[PDB]
Amino acid sequence: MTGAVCPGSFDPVTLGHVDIFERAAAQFDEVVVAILVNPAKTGMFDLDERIAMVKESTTHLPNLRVQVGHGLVVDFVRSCGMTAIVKGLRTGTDFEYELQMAQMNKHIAGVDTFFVATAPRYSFVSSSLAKEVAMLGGDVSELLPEPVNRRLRDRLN
Amino acid sequence: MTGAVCPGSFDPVTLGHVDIFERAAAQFDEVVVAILVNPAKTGMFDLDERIAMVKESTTHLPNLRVQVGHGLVVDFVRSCGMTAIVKGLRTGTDFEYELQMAQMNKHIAGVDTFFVATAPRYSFVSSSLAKEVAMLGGDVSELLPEPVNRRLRDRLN
Amino acid sequence: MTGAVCPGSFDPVTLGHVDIFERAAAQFDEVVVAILVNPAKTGMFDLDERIAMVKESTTHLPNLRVQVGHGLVVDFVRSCGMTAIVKGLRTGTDFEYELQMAQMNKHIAGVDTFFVATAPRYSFVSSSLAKEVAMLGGDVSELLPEPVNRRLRDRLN
Amino acid sequence: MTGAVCPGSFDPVTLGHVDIFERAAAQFDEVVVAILVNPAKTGMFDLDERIAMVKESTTHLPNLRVQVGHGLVVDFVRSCGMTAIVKGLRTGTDFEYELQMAQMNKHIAGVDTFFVATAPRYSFVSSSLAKEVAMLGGDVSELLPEPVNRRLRDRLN
Amino acid sequence: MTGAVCPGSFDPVTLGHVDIFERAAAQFDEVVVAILVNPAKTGMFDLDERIAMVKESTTHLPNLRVQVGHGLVVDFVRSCGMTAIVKGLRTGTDFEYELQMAQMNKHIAGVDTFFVATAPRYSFVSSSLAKEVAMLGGDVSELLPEPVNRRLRDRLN
Amino acid sequence: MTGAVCPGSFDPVTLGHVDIFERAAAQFDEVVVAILVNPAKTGMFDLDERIAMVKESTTHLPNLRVQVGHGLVVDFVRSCGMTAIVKGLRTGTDFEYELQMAQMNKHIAGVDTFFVATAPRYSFVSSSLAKEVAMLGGDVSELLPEPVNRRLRDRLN
Repeated sequence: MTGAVCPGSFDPVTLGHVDIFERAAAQFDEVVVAILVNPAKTGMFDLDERIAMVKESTTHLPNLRVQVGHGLVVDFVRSCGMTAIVKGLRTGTDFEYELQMAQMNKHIAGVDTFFVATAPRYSFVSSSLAKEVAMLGGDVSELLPEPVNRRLRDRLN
Repeated sequence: MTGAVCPGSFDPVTLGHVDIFERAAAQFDEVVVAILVNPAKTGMFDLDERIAMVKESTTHLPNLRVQVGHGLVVDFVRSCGMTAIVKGLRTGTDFEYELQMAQMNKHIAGVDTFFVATAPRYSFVSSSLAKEVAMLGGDVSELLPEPVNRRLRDRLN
Repeated sequence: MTGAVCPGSFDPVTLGHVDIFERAAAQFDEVVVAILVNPAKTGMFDLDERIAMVKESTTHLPNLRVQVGHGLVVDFVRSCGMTAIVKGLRTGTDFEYELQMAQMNKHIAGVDTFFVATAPRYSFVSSSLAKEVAMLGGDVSELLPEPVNRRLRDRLN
Repeated sequence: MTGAVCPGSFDPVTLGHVDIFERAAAQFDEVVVAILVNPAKTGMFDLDERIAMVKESTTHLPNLRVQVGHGLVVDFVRSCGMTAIVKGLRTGTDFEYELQMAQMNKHIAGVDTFFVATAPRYSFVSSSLAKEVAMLGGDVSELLPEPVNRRLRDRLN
Repeated sequence: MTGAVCPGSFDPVTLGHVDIFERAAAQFDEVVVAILVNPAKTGMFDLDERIAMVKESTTHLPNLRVQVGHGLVVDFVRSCGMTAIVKGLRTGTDFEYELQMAQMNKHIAGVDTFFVATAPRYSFVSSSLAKEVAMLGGDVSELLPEPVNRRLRDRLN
Repeated sequence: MTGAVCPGSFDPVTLGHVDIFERAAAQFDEVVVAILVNPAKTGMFDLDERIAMVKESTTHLPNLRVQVGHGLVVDFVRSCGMTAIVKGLRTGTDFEYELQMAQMNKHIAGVDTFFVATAPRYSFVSSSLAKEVAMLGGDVSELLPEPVNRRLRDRLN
């Protein structure tokens, strides 16, 4: 009956993301994780890998499903039969830009956006910083799900 | 099944508040508006009046109910059988303090807080500023529900 | 006697921009809209089109003129015989960077910068977001002047 | 023809304030400094003293006048025959609250608010902090006009 | 040779404070915790209790000492023979005000202020919020040192 | 015994940077300025020039040394035998991103980051803005050390 979409590029999914997925799943009947296609083909992990990593990291959430997103997030949301987006806040989130998009999204499609602060212990990880630190030899394994750590280790090896 | 609490002093409720109530009511099975008791007895409208104003302003939301809150918001939330708080963001919201409380609330009770930006047209009204402007002769009637405007006019007359 | 410059790339001009033009025109004897040349040739609309769109959108402001800007904004301002820049604030404005530039501009040329918040209804449109939403099929026509909507429709068709 | 109001409590006026007065005076035909009456009678300097200090500190600005303000700033502004307020930004300014008031002021009276960053050297002085530091023995004389320093010294002696 | 002062009211000291004390103690030869006297006599714990709680919570830091502060922080710092203040940042810190004071402190006494972010797990506790939550029955014992928890329990009992 | 690292690209070093170097040098036994290698080869000044400019600008600080940094800042810091990073704050600093990195750096290496506000007069210069203004003909010589001004003049001539 109720449903939320959690959109992002998830390249790769972090435990900050999983924290938000868990909170959405506890508060909405259904959650869809929408993985957005990388535009100018510039990510670390390809689409199939990103899907697998999210799936493997959310087996404990039976009301959550993973789908590839295309086009405007709001079009995806309304195609899911939902009218809510749930987005996490962390240290370094461009909140003003998130607010601009939220207001635009409301304006064009009537879709609401609910923001929720990620757990403090996961509040400083982002996909980009995690990748950059890992590529330079740093240990971010406590900030990422094990399905991601396995793949990250493989690529770096 | 799902439920959110919208806590505040609502002295008086504004159309910014009503906007948030509407969005919560559209996304959760049940919404409880929790009116917090004024501590050192310093408000404009007494408790009965604040309750009436919220009730009269939300007759179009059948899954919403109004209750007086006492003690920690999280205790109230869990007594409602819920684990979510929904709070609006407007211009002038002390967001950093809201974030601090959200993290504390999560820590002590496991209760999640979802923030949602109020509609732009209602983004600059707050109970305090509305009262201050009205007391000095300014017209804020477009920013408040008619049940509030009626009472505000009476008190000022 | 008094004069302000409103600089930007205006690719394309939005109703947020027009709101600021109107306020500048009401408060200064003369307003010059300075359209800055796109550096690495990467915009949607070419210079002639951007000029036309601003002109066509400001026919109701007889003390406003449109000019192409080159080089430092402050050099342009002082060449106009003015010493004031007027810039709008919206949701998503990089205000800290605007402040840095304002202080630098004051330092190098003695030119003052006055910031003014755009109307709430136009506070979430930006040229970039408007283009991105339009390219993906979203309706932003309420946020742009009709001379822009006409051209945007043509390019998308 | 053009005119701006610079409202505040000016208890006492600082060189940050004078910087803003100077910029307003350079960009508008007329400037009115509106000294707001202290509500619950809690300031350091009484109204006559605040007026004198502003007057004595602005003798070099012949298009500026000082007046006592009463009621809503916007009512004062429109009574001056103006529709613009000019406010300074410094370190510690509650900008979000200033923005809320600006949007409210626009809404109720159509009055525009222009914000301008104070000079870096005067960006950390405020009336409150200056008083608090002076009362505890600190030298803030470089941050205040000499007419204020004279009076501050007298009161502390 | 090197020395930093950590000033505050510490009513009571939290584990966020202790985190900052630890980092200061690791980076400076000597650290002085300066407990500021409560002005209008409005705290929860009296001076002797606040001193005891800080002392009892920092026995593992032999280069740290606790002293009562009086007057301007910068006067205290320079009386300690130091020229550095170390202050923690947490969620809800009024950073703009901290920056204003830092710039003022530099201006009047040449004293530098170094800010350091508290550990994420302790980033949402503040003395005020901890007291307010405890008074309303909430468990904040994981966020405060045991010497504080002992005293807090006693007062609440 | 105590030591801090001041990392950056310093392309070129500004007086804002030198201000921070001076404060670090006054508060720590040793300071290392770590010049990070430009990734995709895109700077104005090459590595040898950046080193020379920092050296020539810090001859008055005998406890400061300049080194080329490689890899994670925290790896460099710990290789210096230190556990502190000192970073300046100016107008336009992406503080939220600096905070994210600080928390990540603490997490992966136990290294503390101390932030210190640059002097107001140097608070609006950044390497990027200085270069952009200089390339367009503006005079930024008061914001940069003379060793930089000499080289900047040569390149522009």
